[PDB]
Amino acid sequence: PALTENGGRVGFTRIQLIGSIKKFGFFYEWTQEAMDFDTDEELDS
Amino acid sequence: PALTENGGRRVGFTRIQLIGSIKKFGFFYEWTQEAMDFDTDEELDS
Repeated sequence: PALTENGGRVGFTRIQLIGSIKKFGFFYEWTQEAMDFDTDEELDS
Repeated sequence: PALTENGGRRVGFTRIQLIGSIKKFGFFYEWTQEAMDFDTDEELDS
């Protein structure tokens, strides 16, 4: 920018960042008989 | 019955109806005056 003896007649910008959230999971089943007649006690643990 | 270790699926119950009835019954008899006055017995009415 070279300004002369006289004056007389830049920019700025911003950017946008986008994120997302997702869902996850899992689950399992068991029966009483499986726990009841099983050799190991802390199988639940 | 046979409950497998899975389970999931039964019995029912019923009742029956009894009906009676009321039936009318009766009879009657008649007599004349002369029957009472001119009878050999005087206690026929009784």
